[PDB]
Amino acid sequence: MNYPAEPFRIKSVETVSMISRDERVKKMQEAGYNTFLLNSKDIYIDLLTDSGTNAMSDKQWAGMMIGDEAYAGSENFYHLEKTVKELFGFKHIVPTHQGRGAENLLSQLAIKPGQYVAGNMYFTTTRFHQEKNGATFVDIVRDEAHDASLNLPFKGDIDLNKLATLIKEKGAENIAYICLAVTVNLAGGQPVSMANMRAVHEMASTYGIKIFYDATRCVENAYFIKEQEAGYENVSIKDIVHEMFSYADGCTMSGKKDCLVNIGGFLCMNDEEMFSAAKELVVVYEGMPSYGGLAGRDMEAMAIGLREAMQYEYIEHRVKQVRYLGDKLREAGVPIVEPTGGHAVFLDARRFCPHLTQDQFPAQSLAASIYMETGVRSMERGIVSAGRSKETGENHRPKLETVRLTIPRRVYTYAHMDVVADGIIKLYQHKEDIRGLTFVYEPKQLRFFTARFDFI
Amino acid sequence: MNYPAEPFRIKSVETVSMISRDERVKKMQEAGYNTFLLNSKDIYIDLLTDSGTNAMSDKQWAGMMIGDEAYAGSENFYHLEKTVKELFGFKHIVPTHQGRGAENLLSQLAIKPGQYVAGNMYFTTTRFHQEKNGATFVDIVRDEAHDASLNLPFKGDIDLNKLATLIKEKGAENIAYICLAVTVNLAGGQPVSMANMRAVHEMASTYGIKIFYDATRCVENAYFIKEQEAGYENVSIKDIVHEMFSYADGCTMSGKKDCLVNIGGFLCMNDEEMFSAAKELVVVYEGMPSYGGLAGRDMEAMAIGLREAMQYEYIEHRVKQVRYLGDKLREAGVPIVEPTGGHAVFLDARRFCPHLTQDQFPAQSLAASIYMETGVRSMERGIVSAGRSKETGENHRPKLETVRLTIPRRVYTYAHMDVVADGIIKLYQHKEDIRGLTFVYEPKQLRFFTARFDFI
Amino acid sequence: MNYPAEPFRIKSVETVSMISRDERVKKMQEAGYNTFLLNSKDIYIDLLTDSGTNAMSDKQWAGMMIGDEAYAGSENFYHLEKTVKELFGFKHIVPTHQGRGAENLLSQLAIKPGQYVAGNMYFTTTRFHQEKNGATFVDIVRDEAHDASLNLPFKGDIDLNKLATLIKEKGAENIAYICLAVTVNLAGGQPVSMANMRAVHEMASTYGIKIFYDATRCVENAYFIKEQEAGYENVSIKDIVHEMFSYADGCTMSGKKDCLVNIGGFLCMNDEEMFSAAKELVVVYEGMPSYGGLAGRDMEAMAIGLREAMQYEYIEHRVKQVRYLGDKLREAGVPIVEPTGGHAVFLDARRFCPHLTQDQFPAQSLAASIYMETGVRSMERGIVSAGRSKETGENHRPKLETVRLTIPRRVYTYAHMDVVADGIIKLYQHKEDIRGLTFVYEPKQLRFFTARFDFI
Amino acid sequence: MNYPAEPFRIKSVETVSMISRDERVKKMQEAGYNTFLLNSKDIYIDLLTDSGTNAMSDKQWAGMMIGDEAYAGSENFYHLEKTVKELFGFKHIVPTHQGRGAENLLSQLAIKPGQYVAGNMYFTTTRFHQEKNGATFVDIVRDEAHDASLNLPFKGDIDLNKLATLIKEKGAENIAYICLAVTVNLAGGQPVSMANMRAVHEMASTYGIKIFYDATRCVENAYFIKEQEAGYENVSIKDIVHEMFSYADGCTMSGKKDCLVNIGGFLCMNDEEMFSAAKELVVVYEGMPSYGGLAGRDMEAMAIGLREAMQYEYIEHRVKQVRYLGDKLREAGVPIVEPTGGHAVFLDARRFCPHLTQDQFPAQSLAASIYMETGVRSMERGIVSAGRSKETGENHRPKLETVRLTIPRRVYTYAHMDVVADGIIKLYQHKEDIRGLTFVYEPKQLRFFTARFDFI
Ligand SMILES: *Cc1c(COP(=O)(O)O)cnc(C)c1O
Ligand SMILES: *Cc1c(COP(=O)(O)O)cnc(C)c1O
Ligand SMILES: *Cc1c(COP(=O)(O)O)cnc(C)c1O
Ligand SMILES: *Cc1c(COP(=O)(O)O)cnc(C)c1O
Repeated sequence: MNYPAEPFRIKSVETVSMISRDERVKKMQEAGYNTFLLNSKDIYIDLLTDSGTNAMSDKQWAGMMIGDEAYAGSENFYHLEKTVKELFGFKHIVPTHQGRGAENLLSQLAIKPGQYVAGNMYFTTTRFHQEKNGATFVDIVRDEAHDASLNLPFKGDIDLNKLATLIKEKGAENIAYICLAVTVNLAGGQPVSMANMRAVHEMASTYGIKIFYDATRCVENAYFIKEQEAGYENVSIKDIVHEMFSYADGCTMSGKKDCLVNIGGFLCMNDEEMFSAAKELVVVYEGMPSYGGLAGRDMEAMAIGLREAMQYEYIEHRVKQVRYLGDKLREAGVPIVEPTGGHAVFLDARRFCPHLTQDQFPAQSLAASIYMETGVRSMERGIVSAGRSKETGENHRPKLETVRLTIPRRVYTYAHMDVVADGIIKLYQHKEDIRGLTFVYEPKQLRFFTARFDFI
Repeated sequence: MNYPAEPFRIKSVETVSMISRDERVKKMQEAGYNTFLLNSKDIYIDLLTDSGTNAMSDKQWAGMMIGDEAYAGSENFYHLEKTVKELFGFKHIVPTHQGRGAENLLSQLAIKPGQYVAGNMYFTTTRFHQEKNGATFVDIVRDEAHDASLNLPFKGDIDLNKLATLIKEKGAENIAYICLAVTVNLAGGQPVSMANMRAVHEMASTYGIKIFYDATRCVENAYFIKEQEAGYENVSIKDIVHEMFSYADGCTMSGKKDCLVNIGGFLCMNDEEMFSAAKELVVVYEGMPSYGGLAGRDMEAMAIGLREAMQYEYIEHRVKQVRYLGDKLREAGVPIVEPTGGHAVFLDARRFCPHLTQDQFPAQSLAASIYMETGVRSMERGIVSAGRSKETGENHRPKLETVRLTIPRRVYTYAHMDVVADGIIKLYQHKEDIRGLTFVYEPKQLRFFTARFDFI
Repeated sequence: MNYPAEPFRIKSVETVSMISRDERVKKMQEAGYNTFLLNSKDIYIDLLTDSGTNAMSDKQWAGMMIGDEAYAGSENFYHLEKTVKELFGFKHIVPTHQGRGAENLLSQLAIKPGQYVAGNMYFTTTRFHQEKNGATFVDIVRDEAHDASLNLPFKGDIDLNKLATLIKEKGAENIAYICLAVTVNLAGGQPVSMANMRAVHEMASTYGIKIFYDATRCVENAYFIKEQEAGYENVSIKDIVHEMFSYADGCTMSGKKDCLVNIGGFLCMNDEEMFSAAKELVVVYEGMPSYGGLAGRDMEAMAIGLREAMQYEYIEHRVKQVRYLGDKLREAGVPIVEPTGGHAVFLDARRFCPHLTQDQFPAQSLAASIYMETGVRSMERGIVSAGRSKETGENHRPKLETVRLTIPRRVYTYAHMDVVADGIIKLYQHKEDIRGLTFVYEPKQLRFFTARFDFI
Repeated sequence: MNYPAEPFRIKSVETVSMISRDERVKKMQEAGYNTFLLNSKDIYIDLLTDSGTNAMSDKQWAGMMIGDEAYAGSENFYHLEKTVKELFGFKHIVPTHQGRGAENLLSQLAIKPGQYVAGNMYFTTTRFHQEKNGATFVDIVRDEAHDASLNLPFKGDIDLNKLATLIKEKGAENIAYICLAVTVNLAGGQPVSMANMRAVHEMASTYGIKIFYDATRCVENAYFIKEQEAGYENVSIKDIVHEMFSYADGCTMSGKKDCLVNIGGFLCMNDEEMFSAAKELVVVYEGMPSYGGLAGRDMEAMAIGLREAMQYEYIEHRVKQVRYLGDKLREAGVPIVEPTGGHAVFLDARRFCPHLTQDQFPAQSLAASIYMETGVRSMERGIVSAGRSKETGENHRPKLETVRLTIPRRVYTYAHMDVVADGIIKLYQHKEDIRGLTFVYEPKQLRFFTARFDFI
């Protein structure tokens, strides 16, 4: 019922051009009705992603001025190494320019062809490197996680029965590692309980199976645990995060998310053998282990942001601001995925546009409409992005045809949230007016990135 | 009824420490219950002033990086000179480190001992330099302006009958110049209509009297003209600002206000004789005419800021965010000054605390309570600031005993406004609880700046 | 005989702590006499590498303030794409966090198992990706390039007879592409003449072979052409660079070198098929094609830096400052690699320490001595870095046992060069005093990065 | 004989346009042969002044990012106050936008009409405020200080006999205060010995007279004391500065000089009465005592800069880089003022152009020639700047007809010094070629700032 005011003041702003609706319609047109083809400069509120779109603090910007760009022995690296070792509790750290860079490394080092990798759902880049290195992905998340309507807490929890069964039918020796993600993106940014992580660790530990977290949004997960897990009411975010990682053997992290930066990531591990091997591999892909594809100034900004992310008031507002958007939409009966995750709100384009068939790209059309009416860009996560089968050469028909409204950290206000909520509510009240779309140009690769459409 | 969402995104934020109510009470104690003694770091929302507390843009910060610190011929100066000439339309410009710097200059140049200076109300620093140079200030603002309850538009307007009479009982030749201020600070930030400026210029131009504006908040004034003056509904802010100045002979500007900067100001004029004399005088007070006590980077930032302030959406949201605070307070029956100005909301401490006599400093105590309860700093504008008579050595009893809630530009959100509004409304419901204050230490000079008190 | 003064002024400085010789000796001891283990903060002059250690301009820092961090459609991306298209002349560009990131991409896209890749010498990362993807590297550089004493111009040139013979003995169809590097690192930073680039292109065009440049230091190369190639005396650096690339099908670029930045790189190509395939591949390794693992601000700084690098006076001073260090050392009879390249000076550790056998690591010891005596860090490029055979498990005995003095761009002065030169000349006069080293700890991987030694 | 290398690295550079000699000649022409009219952008090396043209450090730029712009209680002010109290040892400090601002204040507070002000020579701004406030300036520096050819150390010392006599012929009660400047500008930047500061204090103390230091270049002074005063060889710069100020009652400081900043200054004092009165006066001229016309970020940069100036290596290089220029010039027989000061070199235009009469403006023409030949800008300090009498309406004929070459801190290299020294040596060897100048346009005020000339 209550939403907190920003636990910070605005130090500097990014000016935006408020173009008319007539202009937005023309721009949408030229973009082929594909929000991905829109120019950043032509967008008022950009909710395409929460990756690298964060606003830094004055302290981080101060850190950006004292970048020690030395190839080795940089003071910024020591700062990052010390901070991560202190907060995550891992023994070694290898910086990487992004989260995927770390995933490429881990997968090349922890997977042997024909092995299995079990995890609670997946993410495109992380799953790619897994399979790329000869492994078979096995989803062991609870089934309720797949129910977009089920309003249940900790939908990202792993189903221990599915895990135990896997171990039984394939053998511990055949499971490279368990990839536990926090939060679970695919499900809408759903958290994992501390009880589950503890339980999975107990089982895996019994069979000597490795556990690597995809901690890109571990602080948001930390907040849900503090908010909804019994006994964690009075535990600090910092302490919750420390315990979370005490059940993992390492992790891949995208600083571009919860580390409050615009670039940066890293790989963590306790194993010395794996650390030494990782050091040799990072050289050819990211750079020396002393900087890993990151400028010294960026390692400083990331070490600072990680620390800023631990402030309760900051994360509470971050998550509640997303909750605010979901709440407003739910109050008007707009079809969204439940419950609201920590970083975004997903709209059910299917239920939103019942007059359209998935083959008429409702999610893509909804997104286009959202921009023309409010100037906010959202990302289509439906049939268009799902792509079309290689063999049958036909469109994949994903279970969910959604439009994702992803919120960057510390960039928008509740007033901005009202602009997108009011705009979508108005669209919903006249949803029959939303037209279907058709391909006028469909590239072969990355079709969602450059395909152009036209109304049916 | 409707308030616009911020026409910008947050680029960087200023971290703030949220200290408990207990700590705030302790800090206020140590500060002698005087908000002017509180440490900036101990304040959540600082509404002490709108001067130099503005948030700059990414474009301004980029300019901050290309400062041409040359003692002469700096590129930044040319940028500023070109901008001001374009936007204000004046012939010459002399930069100064602050608005007062410009006033000191114009006063030493346009005033002759015994001459008179008429204007709509006054400001401390400006009137000082006026008198300091042997001149008598004559307030020619409409009487209604003095009525804090009269909800009347353009209260800052000049009484043309009060003027004509002045010219009559004293002689044009005895009036140095007319000091028209936009907006009028003393009344609460009230605007002056274009019709008034034009009429004043018509009369003065007749008797050859000089007109110099105090344009510190000329852009807020322009917004009121576009919003409430008939015929300007469709005129651009830029076009309104240009005409405003077409009725003046020069001006003194405080970039710290409407120029969206943290430091800076300038003096403009068309007279070449005055310009040449100004050049000679600036040398000994601010610095060369080519920089006047401002770093190159700051002249660049100010040139950029002035341009940014011309954006309608920006100024509209600026003024409306202040209106929002006023509306919320009025809705709860809190006594405030009417109508709401463009840069601040003034609380009527007299009506707020009817259980306290002015000699118990209601405004001062109201300000201390507001901080201890919400963490927001406000400024007292009553008996404590009015000081005490030199002769009678007794406290001056100002007509209005108010607490000023001044809003910096682009720094806070409506959520922030709700924090100060809900806290003052709650205080009002239990106003009888507010205690009177007493001097435990009263400096002789700048008492309001360092005086310390204690509860009665 | 003449060296030009810096074609720029200092805008900001990086403070350094000048520790004593006693302190430096203690520091060196603690670092196991390995310069790779020294803290950047304990170094006065760091000549470890010219990679990402460059000093940016005020215009570049201004650009760092206007980063459009949008996931797609960023204004900075357009700035970089337009700039590179204009200066390099390639049709398409794909940004990468670094040069290796672009190499990984090109190798995966242009090599098929069993094919051959011919080039003028090689670089560690680039060769790794070549072989990693199933190709056999063939060195076709002129034989003189291997004679470190031969003072001959354009030692980086490709031997057209070696290339023609390759095409003859293996079949044009079996040659993935020709990898022409400018300048040639391994030889000491030696240039490639325009005549050679044109001839190579003529032959390759005949057989339909692909040509991709490893342009990390193409601007330094351009200067040498302007300085020593007949007919280019009056051609602009900008025009020479455009012609160079007119003979290639694409290129991999490390912005960390000649683009005057601390991070960044990119992949260029004219072929649309390859461009489409590269776009799909960059996603999983670097990021969207619209940012490729680089923050928007960095794409802006790299675009600006590339344009700054085209100024003749800047590149002339850059190369000549390196020539200055080499001239001073040569004048004193200190053994170095000839002629001096464009980014570094290589000391011949073998001839420097004739009292030591390569097995006693002369280059590693010379490097430790240079730091203890002057406070400047250099990199060992000899037996330690060469490593030990995997099979025989024995140290590789590289032909050249050197110490590299790599000069960052726009970071040091001639006075700093005098410091390293005078210290090295002094050490040379008592070279017999340099002690041999022995491993006290030899890691299995990246041994030159963390190995620790002790005097013999 | 030996000159130290820069004790810092270049973090960022200010690019410059290297226009040809033909262009420079064209530019000088349009500037009316007056260097004060040249655009900063058309200059290579700007030696107009060392005021506010300094290069800040990466640490200072970091401080610029955390500017606490609160009107009162700013953290940056506490940082500055604490730093000055600690380094200078004074009780109170009142910041001002510039040093003049501090002079204006002190003059108004400590001078009573008719009183006398004695000091070692004078400076324009400071002397003005002295006389403007009804006081007579009495020069009590040693007579040797006026001998531009006398290579005598500590020419800035006060002749104690001249002082004692003053106190005798006028009475201590009639002497406002003693203004001791460190260093002494008018003489060329000459230092005052610690023994003299101690002596003067001992005498003034006896008669209860006041001593205020014009410490704008107190760190350069401190270096000379450490270098040439017996017994201070082993005292830290920090400790020398502390003792220096222990003999004063306060001081006016221009951070634009030795504080390594581009703007800012302050007034120091131990007297509470003066402090309180100073607080009331600053409000109307600079701003609140809590910022005094300075942005929060600038107080931070000044606090950090002051500390950086205390590094022996930095100040030694600073003074020795200027010495280097004087040494090169003297070695070629070029007529300069002796000895070389700590911040500038003065050329003797009279002896430089013996073929010209002061009436033909040799200094002004020399300055013009220096620019057309090298691209460096210098300041005319002869007849043109001396102006012409108000009564007789004729040109004043200053004792010294010089061209001042003032060096900013941390902006140029020795190579830049060679460019100016080599160009001036070449002009000297053909001095007879320097032509006389004649006014083509002479303003009445600030004639040196905008007068235009032409060759006779
Ligand atoms: C964003 C993300 C990653 C890593 O991608 P980044 O761009 O590389 O750093 C990994 N997992 C999840 C669940 C993510 O959301
Ligand atoms: C703030 C203000 C000024 C100028 O003061 P600043 O600090 O000097 O620049 C002048 N007039 C009014 C009405 C003001 O509100
Ligand atoms: C530096 C370099 C590269 C690319 O490496 P970076 O770190 O990745 O960008 C490629 N080739 C040569 C010859 C280089 O010197
Ligand atoms: C520079 C200087 C001052 C002060 O002038 P600034 O511009 O105001 O701060 C005072 N005295 C001397 C001797 C100076 O050199």
